[PDB]
Amino acid sequence: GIIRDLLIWLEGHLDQPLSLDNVAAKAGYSKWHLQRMFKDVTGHIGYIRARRLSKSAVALRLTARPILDIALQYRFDSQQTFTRAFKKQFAQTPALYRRSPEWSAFGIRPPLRL
DNA sequence: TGCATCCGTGAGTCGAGGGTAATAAGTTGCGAGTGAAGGTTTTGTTTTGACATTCAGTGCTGTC
Repeated sequence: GIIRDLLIWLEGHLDQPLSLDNVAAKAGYSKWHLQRMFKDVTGHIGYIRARRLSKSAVALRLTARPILDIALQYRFDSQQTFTRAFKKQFAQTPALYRRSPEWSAFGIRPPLRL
């Protein structure tokens, strides 16, 4: 029942509030108990990383800002830490992703509309 | 003691519109130097064996 409210706030707050699990522990419950409370609902929450990589991927293709704002806008640690997450997930360079004139759904994790 | 032959000064602030013209040899080599161009070079930038580490994904256990 209760932690429905985490789902689309996370659609809205992968932004300027740097939310970690202890910042996600501000949703009422503990660090370890929110995990399995999210697990049997969804199957897959720390999804957040995907939204961070999905949520950064609105900035590559659909806004004209270059790459250095992107690795620090949507709450990743660094430009290699971004591309470490990028290459584990999308298996590309984002300089080889946005510059390419074609773009399809290989690595971009969907948001949970459960 | 003149005789002239040159030297060197004539106030002070603003406004004023814009400005130059005479004349003239060619032909010939050859050297030093502005470009375009050979893209390769020194320096900006991309991923993988892995481990101390933070951490999130597994179930567990414990309480009120």
